[PDB]
Amino acid sequence: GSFNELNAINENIRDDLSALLKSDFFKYFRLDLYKQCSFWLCLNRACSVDVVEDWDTLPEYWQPEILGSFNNDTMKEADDSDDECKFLDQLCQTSKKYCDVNDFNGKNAVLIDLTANPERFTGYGGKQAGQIWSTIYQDNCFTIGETGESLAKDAFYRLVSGFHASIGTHLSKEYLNTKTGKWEPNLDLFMARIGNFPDRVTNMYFNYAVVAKALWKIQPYLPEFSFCDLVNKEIKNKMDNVISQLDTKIFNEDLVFANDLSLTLKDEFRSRFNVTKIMDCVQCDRCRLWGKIQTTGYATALKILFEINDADEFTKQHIVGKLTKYELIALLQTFGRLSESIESVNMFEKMYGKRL
Ligand SMILES: Cc1cc2nc3c(=O)[nH]c(=O)nc-3n(C[C@H](O)[C@@H](O)[C@@H](O)COP(=O)(O)OP(=O)(O)OC[C@H]3O[C@@H](n4cnc5c(N)ncnc54)[C@H](O)[C@@H]3O)c2cc1C
Ligand SMILES: *[C@H]1CC(=O)N(CC)C1=O
Repeated sequence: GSFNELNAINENIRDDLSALLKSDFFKYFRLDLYKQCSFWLCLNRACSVDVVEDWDTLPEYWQPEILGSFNNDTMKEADDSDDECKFLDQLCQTSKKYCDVNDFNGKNAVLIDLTANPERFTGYGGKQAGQIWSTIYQDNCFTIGETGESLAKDAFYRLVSGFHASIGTHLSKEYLNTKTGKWEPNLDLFMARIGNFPDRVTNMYFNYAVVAKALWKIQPYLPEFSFCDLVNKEIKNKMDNVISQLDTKIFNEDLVFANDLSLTLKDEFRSRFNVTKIMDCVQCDRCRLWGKIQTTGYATALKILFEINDADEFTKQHIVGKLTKYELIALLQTFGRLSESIESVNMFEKMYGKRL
């Protein structure tokens, strides 16, 4: 139903949002090169690759190991500057008067160029990918009795499903032609993973709205976090420009059941998203990267929607101001993946059409 509204909203914003995301302020993400998979899991390529291609047939430089690796030359040393670790509060000086101070405990953290490391088909899959998605869905268990118990599990599942579908949609749009050696849409794959499962398409639009509602809820309390940055002076404005075009009646609906969830159920829900931790179990480097960015994006969104819910102007202003640049980056980059996933659906529907 409301599908059309989000599509309208998304088309009016696709360009501005893509430009914003390529800015120096949003183009980099802090990622710990060392990973601690503490939840364990199949490790051999024999069970980590997708059957979609007959790999033994393709050239070496087209194997999942290369398709999913970073573009070496695309990651500067991090924590050499604590900019990403600072609060929006403290990016610019509001009046004449942090990676350690704010908890970024990364062994060997680095800044990866997301513009040079887009999410796309990598060939990752098999039992491993299956074991991971499986564990996330199976970790949808809250404290029984608690008010809004059911609702909490429905939202958790839906968010994960939309995240899952968004990736599937993505690897489908940006698929590799093992003959032309060109990246191009793969309608058949889209149809097999997302196309023929309405609920999965719905969940992406669910995630799209959840994240868009968060950006819209913080807009009024955003600190003037960029006027001082000589390079990124306009970023804050350019973000307001996007967020402002996001207003929709859909935001009236309590998407994450904030007004129906126990105050402890809300923390459990926040704790489940942990989902960000399993991401370190993802052996495909680019998948880990974007997985981590999106899970952090959702966890950020949940925090915003849950906390700002109880309101209190002083508090609201604090909640958004004490949000870290790292979180805002994750949040807006997650919105960027959703925006593109929604666009890709419309493309595939029109592609599925010309097929006749
Ligand atoms: C966090 C993470 C990030 C990843 N990132 C990338 C990436 O950038 N690029 C790339 O090539 N691959 C990526 N993958 C791999 C991808 O998600 C694969 O598992 C896939 O292409 C191989 O798909 P599959 O058919 O074996 O199953 P999937 O399609 O993962 O199958 C899992 C199962 O869950 C169900 N399922 C599928 N979609 C949904 C849904 N939306 N909601 C509820 N259930 C669903 C299916 O019925 C099936 O039983 C990632 C994996 C993980 C765990
Ligand atoms: C979480 C709670 C529970 O009992 N299960 C089944 C093993 C879960 O997935």
